[PDB]
Amino acid sequence: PQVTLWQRPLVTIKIGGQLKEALLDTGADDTVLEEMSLPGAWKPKMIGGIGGFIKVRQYDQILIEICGHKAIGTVLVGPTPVNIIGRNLLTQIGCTLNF
Amino acid sequence: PQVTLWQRPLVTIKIGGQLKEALLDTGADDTVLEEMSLPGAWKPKMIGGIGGFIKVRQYDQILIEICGHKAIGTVLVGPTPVNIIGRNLLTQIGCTLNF
Ligand SMILES: CC[C@H](NC(=O)C[C@H](O)[C@H](CC(C)C)NC(=O)[C@@H](NC(=O)[C@H](Cc1cccc2ccccc12)NC(C)=O)C(C)C)C(=O)N[C@@H](Cc1cccc2ccccc12)C(N)=O
Repeated sequence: PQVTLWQRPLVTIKIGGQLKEALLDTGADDTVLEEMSLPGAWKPKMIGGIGGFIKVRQYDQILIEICGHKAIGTVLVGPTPVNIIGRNLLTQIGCTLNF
Repeated sequence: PQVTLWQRPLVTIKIGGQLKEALLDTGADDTVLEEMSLPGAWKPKMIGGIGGFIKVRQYDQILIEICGHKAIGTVLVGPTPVNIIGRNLLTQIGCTLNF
């Protein structure tokens, strides 16, 4: 689909058997999700934002269904205020910016 | 144009006589630019990011040319690491997201 921007661009995602709502974010180089129940071996990382830098756990090869479309990649779990779908998975679902 | 997201979606903007480069950010409700001399008066505002908050100066009715398209709107100035075009200006240039 085509999404206009009068409202935040939120989509329903399925990850780890759980259902969440997440923001399509062209300004995020990576994907970061609120703290959640995920299996496996993860590793520290820190990513910067507007209000400062935050501490996160990187999980690789994580399957995500975004707007019921499949993608496999790296997901970061941490204290973000919102679930964010970043460019690393937007390219995989073939998403483009158009004006 | 059609912007794919393999690299950051950067664009040339003209604001207050000066040329800068800014990020098209569907994850930002508002447009926040780096400190710069902006002709005028302003009301205070604070926005939230990934690292927490920030204190910024809000200017209204500022003309901006984004990739050659003109838009008039509210612009925030302050502590951001990158100039960001947020959804208040992305809807005025006709920008949509497609997948
Ligand atoms: C800027 C306004 C704000 N939006 C936002 O902050 C969301 C916006 O897409 C931001 C822009 C970024 C460019 C500042 N995207 C990101 O922060 C992403 N960072 C990167 O991609 C960085 C960039 C980055 C690159 C290089 C150096 C950096 C140094 C410091 C910081 C970032 C840096 N790379 C990394 C690896 O760390 C995260 C998702 C990985 C917004 O709309 N705020 C609202 C709503 C709101 C409230 C509270 C928390 C929010 C969290 C996210 C989105 C919206 C949020 C408001 N009214 O205050």
